[PDB]
Amino acid sequence: TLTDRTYLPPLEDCLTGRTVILSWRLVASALEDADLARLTSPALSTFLRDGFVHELLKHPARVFEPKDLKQEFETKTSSIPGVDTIKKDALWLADAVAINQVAALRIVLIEYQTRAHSHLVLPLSTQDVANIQEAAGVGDLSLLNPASAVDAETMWCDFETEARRRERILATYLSERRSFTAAVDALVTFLLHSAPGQHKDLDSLRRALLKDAFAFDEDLDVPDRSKLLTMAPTYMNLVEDCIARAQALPAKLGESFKTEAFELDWLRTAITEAVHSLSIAFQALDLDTPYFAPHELLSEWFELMNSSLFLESILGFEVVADLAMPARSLVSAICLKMLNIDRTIQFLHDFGEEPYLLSSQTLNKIHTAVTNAVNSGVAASLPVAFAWSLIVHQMHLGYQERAERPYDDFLREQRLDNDAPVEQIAMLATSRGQVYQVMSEMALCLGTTHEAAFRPAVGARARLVFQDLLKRSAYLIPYQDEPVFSLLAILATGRQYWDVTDALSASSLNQVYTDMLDDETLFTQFTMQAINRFPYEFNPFSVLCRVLAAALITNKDKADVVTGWLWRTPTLTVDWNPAWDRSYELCFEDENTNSFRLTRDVDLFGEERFIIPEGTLGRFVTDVTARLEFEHSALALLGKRLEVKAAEEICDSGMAPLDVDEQAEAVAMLATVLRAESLKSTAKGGDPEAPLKFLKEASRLLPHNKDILTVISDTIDGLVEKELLELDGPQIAVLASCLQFLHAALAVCPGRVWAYMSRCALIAGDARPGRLSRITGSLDMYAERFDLLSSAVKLFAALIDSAACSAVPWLGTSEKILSRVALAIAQAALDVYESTTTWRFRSELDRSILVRDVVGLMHKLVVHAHTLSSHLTSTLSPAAAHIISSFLTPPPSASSLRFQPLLGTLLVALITPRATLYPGQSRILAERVTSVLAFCTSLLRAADFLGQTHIPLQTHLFQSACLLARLPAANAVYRAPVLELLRALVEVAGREPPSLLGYLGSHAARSFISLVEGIDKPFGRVEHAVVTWRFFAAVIRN
Repeated sequence: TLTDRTYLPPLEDCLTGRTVILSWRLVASALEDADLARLTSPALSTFLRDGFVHELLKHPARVFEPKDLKQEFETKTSSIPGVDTIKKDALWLADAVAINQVAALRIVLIEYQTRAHSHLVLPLSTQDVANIQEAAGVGDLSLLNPASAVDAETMWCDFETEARRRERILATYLSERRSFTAAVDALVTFLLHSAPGQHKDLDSLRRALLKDAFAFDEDLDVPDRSKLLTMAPTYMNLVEDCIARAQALPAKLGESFKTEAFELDWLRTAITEAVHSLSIAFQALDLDTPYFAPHELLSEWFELMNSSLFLESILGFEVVADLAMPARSLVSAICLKMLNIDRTIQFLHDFGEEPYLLSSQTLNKIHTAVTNAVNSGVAASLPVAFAWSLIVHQMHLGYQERAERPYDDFLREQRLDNDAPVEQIAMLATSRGQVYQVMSEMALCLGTTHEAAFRPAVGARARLVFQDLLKRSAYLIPYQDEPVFSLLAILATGRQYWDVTDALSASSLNQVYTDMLDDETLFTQFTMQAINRFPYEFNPFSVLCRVLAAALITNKDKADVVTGWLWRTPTLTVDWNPAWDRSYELCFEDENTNSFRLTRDVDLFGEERFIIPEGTLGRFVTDVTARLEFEHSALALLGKRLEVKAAEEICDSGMAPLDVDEQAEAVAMLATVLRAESLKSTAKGGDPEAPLKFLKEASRLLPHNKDILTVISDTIDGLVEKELLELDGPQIAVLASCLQFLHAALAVCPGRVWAYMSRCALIAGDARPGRLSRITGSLDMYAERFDLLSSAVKLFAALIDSAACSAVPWLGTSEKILSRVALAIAQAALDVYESTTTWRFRSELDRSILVRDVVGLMHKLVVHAHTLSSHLTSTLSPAAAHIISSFLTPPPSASSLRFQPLLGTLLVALITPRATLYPGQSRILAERVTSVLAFCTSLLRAADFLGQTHIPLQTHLFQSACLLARLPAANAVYRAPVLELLRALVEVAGREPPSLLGYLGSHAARSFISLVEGIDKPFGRVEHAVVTWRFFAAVIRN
C-alpha cells in the first residue's frame, strides 16, 4: 500500500503552481540546516513520514533506476496547458539517461517549476551590466564578468528553445542525484547525532523516522539497529555505481548535449554522490562502533579499493580537487573503521560478528588493495596502509610464538611466515612523517573549523579512527613531533579563540576529546607526556588546555581537568641553566634513571617570587633539560613569564625567556580558558566567580600594582610602539591573541577594557590618528595579518554591544570615555570596510568573514539612529552619526567607495556555485549577504526617519536591482531579505519616483514576480508569507 501520491503530486497541480514539488534539493537543504520551520512544516513533514519515501531512503537505486512504468506514466499524464511538451521531454530523458518514466517526469516538472529561477541565474544582459557599471561608481576587487553579454530579448528567445530547455532538464537530473544522496546523508546525521534540547516537534519527527523507517524504537532499553546498519552495504554498493558512471557517459544521449560543461557536471555529480554515500555508510558503521563488520563486507569493499585505487581512478582530474579531499578523507576513514585496528590487535592478544582475521580470504583481499595502493603512489592510502602494517606485524608475532615445537594461511600465502616486506610499508608511511601529515590534512577536512568539508558530527566521529591508529602505534613509536602534531591537528583542526562556544551537542560527539582523558593508552602516552614536558615543549600542553577547556565547557564530571592542570601542575620541565650547577646533587640510585635532588633554592626570573624549594627531587631527561617533581601553578608561573617577556627583563640566573611564538600561543591559551570559565560560570550550577579567580591566579606572584590584564595591556602598547607595517609575523600574532584576551576579559572586567581602549594606539583618540588606520591600502591579508584585523573587528563589535546593553565592575569609565572610544571604533570600522575593496585576501571566504563582521558592527550603530535627537542622545550617538552620515549623504567618490563592498557581496552571491558539502563556507557566505541586505535596509529606514532627501544609496540600489532580483533565484535564503530591502527602497523613494521593474527590465521583472508569486508555497511559513504580501502591497500597484 505504498504510493507516490506525496512524493509526486498530481500533474495538474504541478503545472498550475498550486503544489510545488519537494525536490531533493529542497529536502536536502532543510535537513542539512536542520531547519525547524521547514522540517516540521506539514508538506515536508508528511514527505518525510511517508512510507514510499522511506523505501527510497533504504533502497537508493529505486529513485532513478529504469523500470517498466509506462502504465503509471500514461495514467499520470493522460487526461491532465503545455502537457505535450512535458510528456515529450520526460520520455526523451527517460530514454536518454536510462531512468524510469516516472522519475524522469518528476525531473521535467522540477525544471518547469524552477524555470523563473533558471532565467534569473543567467548571465547579466548588456543593459544590466551598464546599470551595475554605474552602480560601481565614478571610481575604477569585484572584477565584473566579460562583455559577452547580449540583449535581454536575445537571451530570452534562446532560453525558450528546446535545446536549452533540455540542458536545464539534464542539469536538474544531475542536481537531484546529488541532492538525494545529500538529503539521506544529512538525514542520517539528523537521526543519529541531533543536539539535546531539540524542539518537541522536531524530536517527534526524528523518532517517527527511526521507528517507522528503520524499526529503531528509542523507548526500548536496546533498540534494533539492523535496518540502519544495512545502509552501509546499501550505499557502499552505490559508491561502485558512481565509479562506473563517472567513467561512462549516457549511451543514448546526443552529442549536441554532450558538451564539456556536461562532462564536468556528470563527473562531479558522480563524485558528490560517492562522498555522501561514503558519509552515509560511515555513520552506519559507526552506529555499531565496538563490534566488527562481516568479513564478506570487507572482502567486497577492498576488492573495489583495488580496482579503483581507493577511488583515485575518479579523482585524477584537477577540476575535482575540491571534491577529491572529501572523498579521500572518508575513504581512508571508512577503511580504517572496518579494519578496527584497536579491536583487531586486541583480538590477536586475547583469544557479535566474527573478526575478519578468521577469514584468510578477506586478509588477501585487503593485502592486495593495500599493496597495490602503496606501490602505485596513492598518498591518501598511507593511513590505511600504516594501520594494516601494525596488524600484520602482530600477526607475524602470534605465528612465531606458536612456531616453537586461519590467518596463518594468509601469512604463508603472502610470504609473511618469515622475512620484512611488511616493514617496508610501515617505513614508507612514517618516512618523513608522510602518513602523519596525511592524517593532519584529513583532520581539517573532517574538522570543526568553518573550512571543514563535512558537517561537525561526521567529522567528530570520523576523526576517531585516526585517533585509534595513533593509539595503537603510540606504544610502538617514540614520542616525536610528527605523531604528536598529527594528534594535535586531529584535536584542534586549526580552530581559533572565536570558535569557543557553550553549545551542547550530542554526547557521543565529544568522544575524541574525552578519550584523551578516559583512555589509558592516549592519556599516558600523549596527555601526560605533554604535561610532563611543559614548558620546555610549550605547544603540546598549551593546545590541550586550549582545546579541552573549550570542548568540556558542558561536561560536569570533567569541568576541573584543564584548571586542574593550570592550577596544581604536578611537574615542571625547563631547560637547565648552568647557573644552577651548584644547586643540585645526584641520587646515585640507577645509572640510567639519572635522578637528582636540589641542594639550594632555584629562583626562576632571578614581595612574592617563584622559587623551586631545596630538596626537590628531579631528573635529567636528555643529555643532548630536567623534569623536576615540583607541584606548582603553571598559570601563575606563565603569568610571570609573560610579565618578564613584556618588560624585556633578562634574568641570567632564571629560566629561559618566552619565544615570540610561545608568547602568542600563551596569550591565546589564556584567553580561551578564561572564555571557557566565564561561559560555564553563568550556567546553572557554575561558580559565578570562576573567571575572576582565573585572573587572580594568573595575577599571583606579580608586582603588587600589576595584574595579568595589565601585562596584556603593556604587551599591546609595546608592540604598537612601531607601526603595523614594521611588525613581524609572530609579533602580529601576539597582537591578535592579546585582542582575543581583551574580548574574554570584557565579559568580567568591562571597566578595565574600556579604560584601556581609551588609551590604546590601535584606535584613534582625541589626539592620535590610530595605528590600524595605517595598515589600510594594497597589502595582503594573509594569516597573521588577517587574524589581527578579524580579531580587532570582533573585539570592536563586542565593545559596541556592552555599551548598548548597559542601561544603568564598570569602575574606571564614564560616558565621555565610552562615547569617544565608540566613535573611534566607528572610524576604524569604516576604514577596514573601505579597505576590503583593495586588499588581497587568501580566500574569498576570508573576505566574507571580515565583511560580515564589519558590516554587522556598523549595523549595530545604524540601529541607534533613534538616539539622534538633542534630548535623546546616548553614549553611541556620535558613533552612530559617523556611520549614518558616511553612508547617507556622502560625496560621489566616497559614495562609490563605500558601496563597492555591498555591490561585491551581491556579485559573489550570484557567481558562487551551489554546493552540498562545505556547509560552513556556505553558511558564512549567506551571513555575509544577509548582513549587507539588512544593513542597506536599516540605512534606508534611518534616512527616512532623519529627513535625508537626497540619498545616493537609493540610486545605487536601483541600478543594482538586477542583482537583488536574482539573489532569491540563487539561494532561497535571500528571498525574505531581498523583499524587505526592495520594500524599504520603494517606500523611502516614494516620499515621479523610480520604477523598480523599469530597472530590472521587461524579462527579469516577469520572472522575478513569478518567483515571488510562490509565497513560500512548499512550506507556507507565516513569517515568510507576511513579508511577501507587505512587498506586493507596497511595490506592485494593482
